[PDB]
Amino acid sequence: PLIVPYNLPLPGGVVPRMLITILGTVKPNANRIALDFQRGNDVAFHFNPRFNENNRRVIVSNTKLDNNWGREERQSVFPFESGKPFKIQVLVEPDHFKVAVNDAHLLQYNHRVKKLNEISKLGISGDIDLTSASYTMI
Ligand SMILES: OC[C@H]1O[C@@H](O[C@H]2[C@H](O)[C@@H](O)[C@H](O)O[C@@H]2CO)[C@H](O)[C@@H](O)[C@H]1O
Ligand SMILES: [Cl-]
Ligand SMILES: [Cl-]
Ligand SMILES: [Cl-]
Repeated sequence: PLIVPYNLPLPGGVVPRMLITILGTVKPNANRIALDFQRGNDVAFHFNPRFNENNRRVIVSNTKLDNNWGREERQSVFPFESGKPFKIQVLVEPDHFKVAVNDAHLLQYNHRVKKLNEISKLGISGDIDLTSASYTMI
């Protein structure tokens, strides 16, 4: 598999109709996964499945500006399974990131970082075997 943490450059930043596809397998006894869409040191979109927060499974989404985390957005619909293969699809739309897991819509995350062309890398980390990380224009 690919080395984790993995940096996927996004040349010239994100743009509407850009589709990012991550394929991997969750480790057995996973604690977390993280996708970090970055604008320099800022994190425009942090997508963070948590397998055991107070014995609950939750996805936390947030933005980091000037080294400070913002207001969390929490999704209790939790499509990831310890030990099992997954597909994350992130479609950039004009006003949000649109996330599907295993071909099922999961959540939208409204753009807080407005300079889309400056969000020029994606960090992939946490308790996975990473199979592939790629992008295409639809
Ligand atoms: O918000 C994303 C960010 O969360 C940090 O953890 C938070 C935690 O979610 C919150 O419940 C607590 O009150 O504050 C913690 C510290 O900000 C994680 O440390 C970080 O990695 C992100 O995932
Ligand atoms: Cl914020
Ligand atoms: Cl901005
Ligand atoms: Cl690619």
